[PDB]
Formats: sequence, structure tokens, C-alpha cells
Amino acid sequence: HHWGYGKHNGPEHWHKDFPIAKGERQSPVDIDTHTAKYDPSLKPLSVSYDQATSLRILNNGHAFNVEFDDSQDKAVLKGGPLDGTYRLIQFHFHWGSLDGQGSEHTVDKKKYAAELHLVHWNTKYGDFGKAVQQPDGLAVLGIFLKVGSAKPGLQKVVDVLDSIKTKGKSADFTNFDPRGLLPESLDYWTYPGSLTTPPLLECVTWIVLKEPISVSSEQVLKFRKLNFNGEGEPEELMVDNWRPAQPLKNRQIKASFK
Ligand SMILES: CNS(=O)(=O)c1c(F)c(F)c(SCCO)c(F)c1F
Ligand code: NA
Ligand code: NA
Ligand code: NA
Ligand SMILES: [Zn+2]
Repeated sequence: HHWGYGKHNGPEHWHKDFPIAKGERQSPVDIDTHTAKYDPSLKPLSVSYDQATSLRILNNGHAFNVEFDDSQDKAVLKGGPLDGTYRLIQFHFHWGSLDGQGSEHTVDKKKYAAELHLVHWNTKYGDFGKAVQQPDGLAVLGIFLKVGSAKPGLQKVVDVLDSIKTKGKSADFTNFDPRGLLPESLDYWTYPGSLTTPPLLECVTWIVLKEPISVSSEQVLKFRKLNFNGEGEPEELMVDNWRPAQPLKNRQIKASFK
């Protein structure tokens, strides 16, 4: 009876195994754009993805995950609200059963069809597993997806999904360039928060871009053909693998713009 996204093991259940679910800095949150504080001391985000090395794509039963070689400073995030250097380890998405839902963060209560998370770990902690035990261990870049025109830079990912349909499948996935998933503007909101799946650790500096990318209906439809179950276990479509917004508590969301 492990955690998942259903009636009996979904987000409202998670606190029984992971009591930090009700903690002081949980994610996602609603971004109320009118109360976010402009901070003119926030630096432009530095996203340096030229040397990224993707390795593999994996269905873990919760999402699909594009993993990168993080054994050197290739693809890194710095600047913005960050002190020091954070290394890209992987990305993944959360999405809906319908185009009207699927994002984790919301903007003035608006849900997007999906949300991309590019996960990076602070190189002061030497690897990802040590970094998640620290208050400033991760920086997650979150990008919203709306359904409209196709994102051409997403298509390589979409086309390999049928090869990892079920829980525990991987595939080699080399030479994927994550710059193809970024919108034009790096204007962002930032706040202190957590992982959005168990173990829900409060180790994340969240950076959420204001500008969504658009993807086509066909591209998100293909995300919804994945399965939460393993091969030869009964079919459960991988849809609605998002956690709802959690109480902001004693936090202020900062804006890099306007
Ligand atoms: C914020 N999204 S999340 O909690 O679902 C999530 C995730 F799915 C990940 F896979 C990783 S990195 C796994 C190590 O490679 C991570 F840091 C995350 F925060
Ligand atoms: Na395919
Ligand atoms: Na369409
Ligand atoms: Na079977
Ligand atoms: Zn995520």
C-alpha cells in the first residue's frame, strides 16, 4: 500500500507516512500575483545548459524522468535568488487527465495542463542525496505548460514514451537538449518550499517562470498514455500525478519582475 495519487493513497493520505506533509514550508502553493513582492535586488536567472548530457529516460511509476550525467558542472543553474551553483540532475513533469488541470503550482488559482520541473542540487553538498537533507539543497525550476501550438523541443521526449509505458521501464536517452523546453522570458517567482512527492523534504528553493510554454494537444495526450502500473499488472493511466496547492503559512513569494 504505497503512496500514489488515488482515493486511498493520494495526497490527502501522505501525512500518515510522511508527517512533514503538514509542515511549515510545503509545496506547491498558489502564487497570488498581486501579493508577490517585487524584489529589484533579485538577479537574472543564469541557466547554463550548453554542456548537458542526458543519459536515460525512466518511468518510475509516478512520472517520467529524463536523467542527466551530474558528475561534473555541465548543466547548472545559478544567479536568480541562489547563492552558489546547482547542478541539473533530471527533469520530469506533472499533468492532468484533462487540459484544465495538471499543474502543481497555480497562478491566481489558475491551473495549467502540466508543469515541468528541472531539478538541480547544490554542489556545496557534493551529491543529490546529501543535498536533499539540507534547507538549501535543491533549486527546482518550474515551467507551466498550456495546450496550444506544439513545442518542437519536446517532441523527442514524446516520441520515446511508448518505449517506457509501464513502471520500471527505461530507455537510453542521449543528446536531448533541455534548452528546447524553455520559454523566451526567465522572469520568475521564488519562495522556499519542498519536494511535491514523498518524502516531501523541505529542501527546495522554488523558481517558477511566469511565462508558460505551449505544447500541443497531441503531445500532452501522449503523456496520458503512460501507466502507473508495471507490465503485466492491470492498466492504470498515469494522469493527475499532481499535488494540490498547500498552505503558504509564514512565507512571502518574491517576483523578479514588475
Ligand atoms: C518537485 N517535483 S517532485 O517532488 O516530484 C521530484 C521528483 F519527481 C524528482 F524525480 C526529483 S529528483 C529524483 C532524483 O533523480 C525531485 F528532486 C523532485 F523534487
Ligand atoms: Na512513440
Ligand atoms: Na491541437
Ligand atoms: Na499479467
Ligand atoms: Zn515534480
